[PDB]
Amino acid sequence: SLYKGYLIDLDGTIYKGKDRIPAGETFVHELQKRDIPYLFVTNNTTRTPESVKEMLAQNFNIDTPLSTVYTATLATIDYMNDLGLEKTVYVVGEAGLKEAIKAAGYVEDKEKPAYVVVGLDWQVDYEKFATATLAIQKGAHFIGTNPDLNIPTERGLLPGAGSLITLLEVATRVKPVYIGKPNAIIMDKAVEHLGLEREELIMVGDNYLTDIRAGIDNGIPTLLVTTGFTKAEEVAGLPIAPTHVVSSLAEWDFD
Ligand SMILES: [Mg+2]
Repeated sequence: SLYKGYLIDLDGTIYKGKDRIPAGETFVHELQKRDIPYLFVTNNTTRTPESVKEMLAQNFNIDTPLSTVYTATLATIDYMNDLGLEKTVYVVGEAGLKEAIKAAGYVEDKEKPAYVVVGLDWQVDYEKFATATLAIQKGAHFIGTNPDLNIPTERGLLPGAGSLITLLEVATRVKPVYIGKPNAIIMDKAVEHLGLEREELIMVGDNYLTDIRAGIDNGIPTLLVTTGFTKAEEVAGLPIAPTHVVSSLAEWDFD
């Protein structure tokens, strides 16, 4: 076990949509049995950290602490607090995202906010986009929670946060600061959470462009499970290959 810590993706890796992935569950159990420090890191902001925990326990037999569920939302609020601009903001996204933003020191300002935070909003519409545009044009710090252009639902690959964010980008001509995988911002705060050296850490995911590249671009060993986005047929043909590749997490052990 050259790896002391584990950064784990959720959708497509530990489970698939509303479906189970028994192996992924067993994998988490081993990590728990074996006393190994792990951290779940997801880009999805439409579900709060505590809501994840709930889902995991009631749907995928995983009983995990709250501190082990790192969402792109946490990394975004951390970032905002780090930058320290005045605490005014305009948000496009789901209630959870907004609830936390204001739960921190940020009050909503529709005209001249210091920050404009954009995440996936299942009910985004024109008015919200126009409000966001004007705010960003007037100089607000444009933040995109996660780059994902698509989000898999039990309905297909619908528009993800990235697409909504891109619309505001080409409408304000202002490039946003992406928080989620595979950006350094969330990964730094994640490596910091486990407080372990990237050398002895490994990121596990099903998506090359987000999970895998999250390690490559940030110097962190990677494990790719072709149970989700990146299909096995394409494992050979990727830019920088993943440290380890596997068709199922049941092919991983001690050393
Ligand atoms: Mg995924």
